[PDB]
Amino acid sequence: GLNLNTPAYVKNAKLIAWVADMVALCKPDTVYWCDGSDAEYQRLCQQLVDAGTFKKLNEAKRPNSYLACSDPSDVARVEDRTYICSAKEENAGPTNNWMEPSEMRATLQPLFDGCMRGRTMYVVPFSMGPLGSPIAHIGIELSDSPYVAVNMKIMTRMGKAVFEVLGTEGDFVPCVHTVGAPLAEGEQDVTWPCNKTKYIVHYPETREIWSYGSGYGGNALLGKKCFALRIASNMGRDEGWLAEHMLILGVTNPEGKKYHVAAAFPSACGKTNFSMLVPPAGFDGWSVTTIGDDIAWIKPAADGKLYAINPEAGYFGVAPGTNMLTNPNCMLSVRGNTIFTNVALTDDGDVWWEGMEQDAPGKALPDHLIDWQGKDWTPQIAKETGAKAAHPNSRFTVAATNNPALDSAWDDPKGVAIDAFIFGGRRSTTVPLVTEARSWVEGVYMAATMGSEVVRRDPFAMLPFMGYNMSDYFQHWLDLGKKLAASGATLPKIYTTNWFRKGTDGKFVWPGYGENMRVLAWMIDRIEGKGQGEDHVTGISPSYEDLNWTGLDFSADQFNTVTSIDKAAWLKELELHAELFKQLEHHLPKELGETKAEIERRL
Ligand SMILES: [Mn+2]
Repeated sequence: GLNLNTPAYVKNAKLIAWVADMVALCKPDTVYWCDGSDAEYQRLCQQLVDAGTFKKLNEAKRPNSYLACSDPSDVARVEDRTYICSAKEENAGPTNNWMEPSEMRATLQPLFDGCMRGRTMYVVPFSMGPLGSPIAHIGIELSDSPYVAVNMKIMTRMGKAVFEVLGTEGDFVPCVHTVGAPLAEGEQDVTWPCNKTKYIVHYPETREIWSYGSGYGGNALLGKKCFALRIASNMGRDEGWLAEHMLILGVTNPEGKKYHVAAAFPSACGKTNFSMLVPPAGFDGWSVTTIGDDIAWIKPAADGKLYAINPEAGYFGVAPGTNMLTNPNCMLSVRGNTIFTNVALTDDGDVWWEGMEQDAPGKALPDHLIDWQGKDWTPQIAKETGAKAAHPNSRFTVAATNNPALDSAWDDPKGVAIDAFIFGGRRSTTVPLVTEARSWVEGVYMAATMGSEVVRRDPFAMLPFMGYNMSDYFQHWLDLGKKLAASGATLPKIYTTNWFRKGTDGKFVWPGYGENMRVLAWMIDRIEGKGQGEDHVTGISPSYEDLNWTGLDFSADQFNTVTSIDKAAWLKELELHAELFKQLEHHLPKELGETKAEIERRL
């Protein structure tokens, strides 16, 4: 313990032994255990400023906020370098990259050997989920990136409080991360260390996560995707719960009754926008509050209800496109205490990203910016070269509590009971504005066949994040629905939504954003037994008179444009579904084929 600079409050022999093994391998100059305190956060931020990784933003424009820009090779998750190394290839499935675990371990051994020379190893303890929640789990991330440490502080419950939960023998998800850039004696560092060679590896049987070469987002903040979705989905398959790529919101109606919805979108900002939706005119008595905007851990309880927690403590959101029109709650969240990554820098020390011009007088672009590559940027350079000031995948990192619409139960260890699931997508035709599934199986089918416009399929929005065979995951969901039904409780309703039906002129007809409240309210009306609708091939959809249009000029003709179901359109759709089910043929539940046949027979 002393050889690792181990704090006296760490009483977990298995943890210390593992850290010792990883220290012997990675050979850091020093070891620092993060306590998660505000003072530590401030010290690390100043160190990032001194290193040039952070620029501190103008305190008058964005208090206690920082801007980091990354190496152009290291700007996003690299799915081609992400591996599920289950013992058997079939347990990775056709949606994951696989390698024999022994071969990958022998591949990573020489990369991690001495990877942290000349650097500090940060021991980052964290809880995914409220501390001590029965739905929460602990991870430890070893990282040589102080950027990882400060972002993990915001994104997780991080620090010394974790060891109270862990105790002397509690288990944890072991995570090891290196930027893959050992420093020699006298060698000068760079502002964004990284390696052109990257590996993001998961060993499900042992819950291990190994990440080499990237300092960025989902590759390096190992709680968010690697733990919260890939490892956790395996744990949930074994222990009877779900780890989903879903926002969680609470919605209260004028009577005061509160419902909770979990929703998966294939979009970059769809969940964040929907999860912080501000009710438009005509809904003065409604409230929408955010439990989470990205990850949901959902555990059935004895009462036949599904209880979801958000396992994260902050938002790691895509910045471009965010403004007061599309997402004012998000804009308000990032007014301060935020870490921005790869957005642009203004001449007065503020940040900017494509889309903020919607809030500016005359919708005017700034005259000059420093773009995420450190290059001069002007509207003329953009207009003539297409250069973006902010990277398309640029991010804000901010505490959940900065969101003014944060739900008061966001940190409740019991979670919230899910009344409905929503599965979205982008479809110019075919898919109506909103459809309610007639049965659990038909809802799983909707989730399994989610697509975005050619139409790319993203079942459950989990295509990059499934921890095991996607088909077995389908079966997990079906088996869950059987158990819930057997409790006699009311099942969560399952909806499909599509904000992006196009007209004859090729333009979107549904205004979206806040107006999506009119669709969400129909779901609540349905849950309460007051909502009406007509039945069609794929499910039940509202008629024009079943939605509240107060405060929105939207005609029955426009409504028909975004809700019309065409026999020929869906005949083509099912052909696309068949191709998907061919890729996922292994262990594909028969209920999916039976559901497709029923849609065919009904057509
Ligand atoms: Mn996500």
